[PDB]
Amino acid sequence: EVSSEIYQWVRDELKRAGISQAVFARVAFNRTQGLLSEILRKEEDPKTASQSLLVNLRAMQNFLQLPEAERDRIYQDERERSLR
DNA sequence: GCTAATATATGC
DNA sequence: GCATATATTAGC
Repeated sequence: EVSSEIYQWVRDELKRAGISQAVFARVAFNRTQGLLSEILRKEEDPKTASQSLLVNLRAMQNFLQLPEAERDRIYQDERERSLR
């Protein structure tokens, strides 16, 4: 259900949109920066990923399927709250 | 499994 | 140097 390229997709998205891990972790799968940093460092194959990790990856995958304009609008608003 | 704190790294 | 972002990891 989760693509083996999810990690590559997240990295490309962060660079594309120019956003922090904090913002993406919050809007994409409702978690914090450190958790995403670790998730990205380990790059655990979805095929052997734990239930909690799959939940997180699936949420990310789903978010990425949203229109680019909508993802960007979502990031812009979260960044404002984050700055606060 | 995670969040929150914090040592380091970044971009201006 | 200031304001943020990322890597680590102690404490729930």
